[PDB]
Amino acid sequence: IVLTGSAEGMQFDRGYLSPYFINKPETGAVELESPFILLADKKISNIREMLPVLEAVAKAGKPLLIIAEDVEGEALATLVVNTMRGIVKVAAVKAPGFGDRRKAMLQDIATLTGGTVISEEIGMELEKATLEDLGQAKRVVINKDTTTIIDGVGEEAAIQGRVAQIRQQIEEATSDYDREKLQERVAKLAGGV
Repeated sequence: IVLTGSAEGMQFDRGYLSPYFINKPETGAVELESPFILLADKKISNIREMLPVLEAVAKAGKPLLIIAEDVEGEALATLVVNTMRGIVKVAAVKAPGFGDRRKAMLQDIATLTGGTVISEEIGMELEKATLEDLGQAKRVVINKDTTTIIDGVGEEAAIQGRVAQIRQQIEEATSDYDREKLQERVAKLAGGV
C-alpha cells in the first residue's frame, strides 16, 4: 500500500538525555532550527574534548544536536548550563540501536546529513573535529522517546549510494529478520530526504 509523508523525517527511538534540553514546554519537546549534528561512536566523558567544535557552533549561531554513545553526568551538566544560559543551544541523545547495527545507522545519519562520524578507530579525534565534520538538517525534533531529523542536507547521490548498499545487503540477507531491519533503515533514510 502507498504512503503519504513528504516531511515525516528520519526518526529513531532515542530521546533527550536531559529534560533541560526541552524548549517546547507545552509539548515537552526539543525543536532545533537549522541545527548542526555531531556524530561520535563513543561516550563523551569531558566537555573539554568537544570545546573546539562547541565554540565553533556557538560563533556560527546555530543549534547543535549531539548523537553519541552516551554523555557522562559531568559533561551533560556542562551542556545543560551552557544551553540554559543561551551560550550555545544544544541537545544530546544516544545513538540508535546497538552493536554493529548502531554503527551502520550512525553512518546512515551521517550520510543523510552530510556529516562525518567522529571515530577514533579511523584516526579521528573529537578535539580535532571541525564544522565540516558536522551534519546539518532543516530541523530536529526530540521528545522523551524519539529523535526526528528533518530534511538532511546530504548529497543526493551519496544518500542514493547508501540506500543502494542496503538494497544489496537485503538481497544477500539470509533471514527475514535481517531483511526487515535493513528495510527499516531504507525507510528511515527515505523519510529524511
